[PDB]
Amino acid sequence: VKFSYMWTINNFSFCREEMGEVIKSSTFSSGANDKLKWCLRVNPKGLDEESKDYLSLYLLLVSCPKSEVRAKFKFSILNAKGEETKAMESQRAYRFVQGKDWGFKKFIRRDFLLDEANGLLPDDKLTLFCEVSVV
Amino acid sequence: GPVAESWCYTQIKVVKFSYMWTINNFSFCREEMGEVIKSSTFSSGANDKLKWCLRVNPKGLDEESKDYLSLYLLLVSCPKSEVRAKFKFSILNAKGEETKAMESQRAYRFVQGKDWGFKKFIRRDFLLDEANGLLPDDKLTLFCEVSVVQDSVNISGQNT
Amino acid sequence: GPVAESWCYTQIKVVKFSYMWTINNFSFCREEMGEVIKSSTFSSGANDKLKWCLRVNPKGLDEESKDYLSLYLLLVSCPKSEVRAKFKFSILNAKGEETKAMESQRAYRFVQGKDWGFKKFIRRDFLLDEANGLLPDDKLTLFCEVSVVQDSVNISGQNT
Amino acid sequence: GPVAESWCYTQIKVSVNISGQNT
Amino acid sequence: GPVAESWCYTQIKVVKFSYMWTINNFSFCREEMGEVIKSSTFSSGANDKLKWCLRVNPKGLDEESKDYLSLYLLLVSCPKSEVRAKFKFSILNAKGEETKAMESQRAYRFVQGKDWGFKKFIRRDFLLDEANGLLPDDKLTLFCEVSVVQDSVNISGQNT
Amino acid sequence: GPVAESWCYTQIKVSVNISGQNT
Amino acid sequence: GPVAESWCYTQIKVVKFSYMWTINNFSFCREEMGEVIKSSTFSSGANDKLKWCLRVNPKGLDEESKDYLSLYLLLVSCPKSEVRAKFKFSILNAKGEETKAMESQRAYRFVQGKDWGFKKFIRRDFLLDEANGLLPDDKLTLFCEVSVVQDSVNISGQNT
Amino acid sequence: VKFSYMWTINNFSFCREEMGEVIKSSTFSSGANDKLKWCLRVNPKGLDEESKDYLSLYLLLVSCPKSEVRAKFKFSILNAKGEETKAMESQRAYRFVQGKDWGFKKFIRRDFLLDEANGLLPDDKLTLFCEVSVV
Repeated sequence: VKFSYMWTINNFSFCREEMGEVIKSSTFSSGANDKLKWCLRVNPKGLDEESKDYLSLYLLLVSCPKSEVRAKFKFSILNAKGEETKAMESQRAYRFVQGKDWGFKKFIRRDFLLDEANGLLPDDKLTLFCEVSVV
Repeated sequence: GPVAESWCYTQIKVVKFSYMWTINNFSFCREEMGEVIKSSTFSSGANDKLKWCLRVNPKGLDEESKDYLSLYLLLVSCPKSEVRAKFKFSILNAKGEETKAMESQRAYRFVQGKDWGFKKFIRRDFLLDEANGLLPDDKLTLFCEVSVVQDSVNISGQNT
Repeated sequence: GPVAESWCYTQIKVVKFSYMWTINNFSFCREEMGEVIKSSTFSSGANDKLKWCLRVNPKGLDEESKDYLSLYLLLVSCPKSEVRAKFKFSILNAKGEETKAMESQRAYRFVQGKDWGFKKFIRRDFLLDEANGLLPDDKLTLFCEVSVVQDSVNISGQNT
Repeated sequence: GPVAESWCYTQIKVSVNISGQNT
Repeated sequence: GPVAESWCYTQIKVVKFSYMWTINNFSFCREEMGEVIKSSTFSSGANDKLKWCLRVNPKGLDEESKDYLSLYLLLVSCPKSEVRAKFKFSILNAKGEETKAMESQRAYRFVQGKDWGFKKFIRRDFLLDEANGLLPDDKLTLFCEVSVVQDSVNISGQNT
Repeated sequence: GPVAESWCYTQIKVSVNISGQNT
Repeated sequence: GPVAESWCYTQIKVVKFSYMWTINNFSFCREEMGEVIKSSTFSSGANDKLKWCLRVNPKGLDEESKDYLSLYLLLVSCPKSEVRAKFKFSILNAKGEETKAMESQRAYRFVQGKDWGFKKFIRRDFLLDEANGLLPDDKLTLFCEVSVVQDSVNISGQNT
Repeated sequence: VKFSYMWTINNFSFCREEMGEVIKSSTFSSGANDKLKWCLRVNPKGLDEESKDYLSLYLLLVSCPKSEVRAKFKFSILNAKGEETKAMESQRAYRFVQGKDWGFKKFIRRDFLLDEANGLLPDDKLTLFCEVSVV
């Protein structure tokens, strides 16, 4: 049950909004069972002031038939060349409930992302690759 | 970057206005501080219901400014409620390249009759000096570029 | 060299009148303190209903200015309620160059029968001395130019 | 030597204005 | 008492929703950190599309709120692009009086599926202590008041 | 004793929402 | 007072507009720095060609005015090129009388879309506290009295 | 040839302009010869910078049959009661030509005029009384 998701945000420097806002994604699934719907809820700004200067990336289970879903999610960012970079993996099998989000608040420094020498923001477009394994 | 069974493409639509605004015989500004030389309204082809103008005070707008040029941008007509935009002003030089370019980092909100600008735009003595040549033949040329951000749209394409 | 989708142009209209006023046998000033020698009214073709005149006091306007010849510009006829102008007085020496040319930094507001000029214009002793050459053949050749400013108009261009 | 569009030759007898005008 | 020829009245309309949410058998919260107990969606009869709900975490969001019961307000359904509201959460005691009432001074911008609330709403040990009386019969009663602000209109009643 | 317009009685067995809204 | 043979009664015509503005639930001003809440256009019966409006920023205009209410007067339309007027703003109390009334001694030139007002009109904490009674029932009533001066006219009556 | 002139300005506090301008009167004369025309010129603020806080007042000869005219002028202010107060004259017989202004720049302090206790500005109306005698 290895889901995958390559979601792209263009003209990202025009982030359009202030502190603590969300950029919701399209609900994605696999062909089977197609009854489990997930969406990446990214915040281009920090989610909290406790750890600001961060691209807090979350995974939310929007639709589910069962009471709970045990899933391991892994986010990553593609560079200009396109390999997997900043691959951050959640080690536990997190429990998911109807309308529940888990993810990495301290995902990546915004200052680290904003340098052009890193190549992590090519053509003002960022590509998030998320893999979800359901057990 | 492996193959994704599903992908998305969020498009935060942006539109760009480009404006040149020329004042001849600028030394004959003819009035004291607080005066405003309004500019003719300008827009793009789309949506063309949004009308912007440049408001410039040849002298300082505030008591702290005095010897300062202040350049503002005003939205005179809006079909929506509010419009968020980033504006960048730059005084063109005698040869023609952009000098003294100062931009607003935040996407400022805009309503009808609401203006945003830089009171501390350029030193007035810097502007009036002949050596740097920001006022060639008593002409002041301001180039203003406005980027208006729109709502995001997701196309939601699912792969094999 | 940026390219602007919309361009504007604001032109502030300035009209320049010039006047060369010579007074023969000036040393016979014929009167003491308080004398005003008026000049014949002058104007250009446009708009030809703005009539100005020059008014000089050869001795001086007031007791601070006994040794200071004072020259004044008087707007005798004007159609509008308010006229704004900037004046420059000068004196032509024996050769013909301008000498002691002093200008107005501000654009003063003029009205019917209002005078704005430099009371502290020129030393009397500097004028009468022959080695200075400012009084050739006893003829004081004053020379004035006034730039009157009008309200600006926006051309309001647009390109595509 | 600057030029003007209007003249005024005020002559004081030993005061009238000739007021010649350049055209 | 000054009589004015012209009057005006700018009325900003506030819509107030109120919510009483009781959770019986609270001590058997059945889950550790991270658990969210959603409430049934509630609304008032003002266009009946602004549906709100309350999300409580009986343990807390994170390690800074281990002993802090968080309580969030979530706007599930809304007609407009954004809604501006100010919310107040309180707890009822055995006598029914409000206790531990706290509110957000700002008017927060709400959107489709956005939660604005107090992570450090109440001490856990304060709540479970029986002498405090905040948990009568293992039932946690929460009171919520939401005031939605909308765009104002002008009446402008001209006076004789 | 404050009064509310909408109620919700969540019961946990030994979790369903009654939502006894005031009519 | 002996009887003069000739007299001249000069009338500098002045007109007076009075304005009362009421804002209900003012604490729900709903926006931060820079927000302008305009007022309905007001005028007198004669000549009814001069159209003004009030404008207030609840938080303030500039960094000097964080804790300062700012009230401004704006001439939204006028057929003449310029209008000179003196404006006086005041805030009524709970009992209804004037409080913290402060006025402008100088008459400012007004033009199409020009504002003149007091950025530091009243301290925000002074207004927001309950003891002074300056915000009764969350209502802020502003009384604006403006006086427009006109050109003088001489009747020139002659006696025996 | 003793003229007289009661030249009144109402709502004077709404003085309509800043320092350095003139409120011109209408031309006046006597029945005989009715050819010599005079007019007062009063500057509500100071005429010149050192005057500033001053109410300068002048007499101007607009129309004259002869070349040069000798005249003694005396200005005064009529108070709330109506008597002649702050009356000071020009002892010298001043000489007048076509469009010549003679008078007092230092005629009265603006601040001394502006007290309500003095009564020199009743009902925002000021009453200049000018008496000029031609010899």
